[PDB]
Amino acid sequence: TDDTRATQLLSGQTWADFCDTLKRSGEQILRTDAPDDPLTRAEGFRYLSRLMRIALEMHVEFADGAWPGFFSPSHETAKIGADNPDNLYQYARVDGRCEYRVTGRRGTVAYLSFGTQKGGYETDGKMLQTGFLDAKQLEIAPDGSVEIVLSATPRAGNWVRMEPDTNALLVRQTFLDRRTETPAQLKIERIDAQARPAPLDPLALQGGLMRAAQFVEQTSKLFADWAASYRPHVNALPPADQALCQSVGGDPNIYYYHSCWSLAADEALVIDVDTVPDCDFWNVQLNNYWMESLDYRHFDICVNKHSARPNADGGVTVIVAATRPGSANWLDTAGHRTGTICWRWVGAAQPVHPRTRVVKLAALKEAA
Amino acid sequence: RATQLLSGQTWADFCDTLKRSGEQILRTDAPDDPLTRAEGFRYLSRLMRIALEMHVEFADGAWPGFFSPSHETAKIGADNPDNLYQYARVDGRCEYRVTGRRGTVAYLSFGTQKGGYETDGKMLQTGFLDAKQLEIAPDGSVEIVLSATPRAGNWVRMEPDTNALLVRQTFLDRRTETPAQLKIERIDAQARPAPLDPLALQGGLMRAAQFVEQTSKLFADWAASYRPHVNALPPADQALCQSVGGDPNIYYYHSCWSLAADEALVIDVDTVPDCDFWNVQLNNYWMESLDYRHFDICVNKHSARPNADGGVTVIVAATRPGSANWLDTAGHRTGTICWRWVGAAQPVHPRTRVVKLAAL
Ligand code: NA
Ligand code: NA
Ligand code: NA
Repeated sequence: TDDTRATQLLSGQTWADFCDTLKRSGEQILRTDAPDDPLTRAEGFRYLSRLMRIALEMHVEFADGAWPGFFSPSHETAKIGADNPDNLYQYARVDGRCEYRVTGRRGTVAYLSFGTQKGGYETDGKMLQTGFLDAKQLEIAPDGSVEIVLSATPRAGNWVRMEPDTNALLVRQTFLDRRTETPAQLKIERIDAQARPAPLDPLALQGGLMRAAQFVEQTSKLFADWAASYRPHVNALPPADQALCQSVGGDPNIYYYHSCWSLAADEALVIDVDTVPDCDFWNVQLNNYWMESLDYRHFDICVNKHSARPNADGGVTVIVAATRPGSANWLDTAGHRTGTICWRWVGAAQPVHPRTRVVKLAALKEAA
Repeated sequence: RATQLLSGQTWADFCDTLKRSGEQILRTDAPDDPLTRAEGFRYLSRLMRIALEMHVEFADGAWPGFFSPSHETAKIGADNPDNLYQYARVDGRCEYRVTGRRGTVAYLSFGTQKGGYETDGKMLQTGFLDAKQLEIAPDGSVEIVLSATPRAGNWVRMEPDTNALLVRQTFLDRRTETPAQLKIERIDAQARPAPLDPLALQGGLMRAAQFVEQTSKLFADWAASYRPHVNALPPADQALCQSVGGDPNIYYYHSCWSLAADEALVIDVDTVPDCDFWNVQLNNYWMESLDYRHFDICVNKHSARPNADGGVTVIVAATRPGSANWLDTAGHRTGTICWRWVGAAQPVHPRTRVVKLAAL
């Protein structure tokens, strides 16, 4: 009951259960179907602590549907599910039975999308989408401001649909080049003026802590299941199950490729697309086994439409290796013997499927 | 080789140390009202978020970066709501440049510290520089050098044992003062960072866990020590406040408070001493400021309305008392309170009295 849940919180039982669920999440790192090289293993436990931090903002600090606020569910030091390094992610908990206004300045970032989601990794292992809005339907006011309404009730203007079970808004700002693009500056509020928040309720905290702990276990399990499923096509980059990518919170404009890779120090993975389709954005990123992008603050581990130089015939080649071969487009393996990799077409009517092959890195340096 | 980490033992010990920290909330010398109790467990989770940034994510002295060690949703040791705090891990054997825009915020201080709560329960200071001595370039930019080797210009001292830089930007008026925009880098830059070292993560996770346990224990020890003078506001032991990472320009008062719904705490200073800044804030028992995003729980030199004789009155109460300066108890029956004189040659000691809210 609710009485027991509140009693367990006040007594410290919930805190014990919270920490023990965190502890049990270590088994997702120790799984025998995951690589056990020291780097991957060490990064896996850091990954768990990173999921923790995200989980607590998600389910404890920014979980009041009467008082929504944005936080970042993936960024430079906390990462989930092939986090797009070219994205500013913003997430707010909402209540699908209420109505919300998202306001602020549009900025100059060219790609901007708004998804409402329900469930959650901690609940159903999913982030099923309930509504969506991007530039195709967005109306920008003359003054450069943004006015967006989230509601289960149809509204005029920039309306993003919710269902009663909707519980999150996930914003993607996708940068061609963060140095020259300005992010949209968005705030979220409840439409009807809210009285000051009530004091922290033991029952609500009991639920937030357990959801946070279960988020760590389920999210790590979810994407570890994905990474292990890629082993049969290691070092290739086949198209992903698109409906599955959407069901875990993907953006419906995006066509995904996910795989795992494995390279010795003297090997390189050569990725080729013969043509580049008409699209709004594309990129490819290198990840560790836990599907965290590698550390793009310090390594070149993502190449996109803005930074990838095409070949003479219009194709694009991208090389995964320990050092750059000549002036080719390059993904730095950054000390990793193995990891995962993600390619995105955004807004492509006809995706073009990359081919891959493994060669000796010396063969590319001599030839280039 | 990091045997404990690679096997999962460190992760288990990390979680089990976190679990035992719940005893700092359940201590019988701490209040057991449900609000204080529930906030205590959220507080532990907030401490863990700070601890992981401090000891896991931003703990490489070769690749320093600022993060916030107290903000709107994670708070330590009577966090000043009028502060923008920034913290970076550094290595006292190396040299660092802090650059960026000075902005117009009048109070800006830089402290270098050693040890840490997770280690000795302390944050002893090793160097200090504030805005009064700083030299700003023509383009409004500022350059500050941290080093154990004496330097000309804007030099902040370090010792070999120095491991942290703590920046305070203290705002009189956030509407008219602009924050400094600062970044930190190591001067003798080397090759791109190495991949994660399992040994360093092994140490970082255990320090993060011990940070949660020692930090909550430390300030719960402080809060319980105030019980003999509940609802008074005596001067604190200043050297003790400095030893846990205080700013040496600051004279602190710490206490606990306890009020029924129909009671108010009336605080008075007969005069306001000449100073650069002063404020008073209302906290919960865990010495987190109350939620100033939605409640008026801090009054400072710029926003306090004075009395006619130049003195100031501040009232802690559940409902607004007339037009007096007000600290909102925000549903709390008990908590802690902190008063600051910053840069006052002669502190003036507030007096307190408990009255029925009807009298105001
Ligand atoms: Na992703
Ligand atoms: Na403080
Ligand atoms: Na602040």
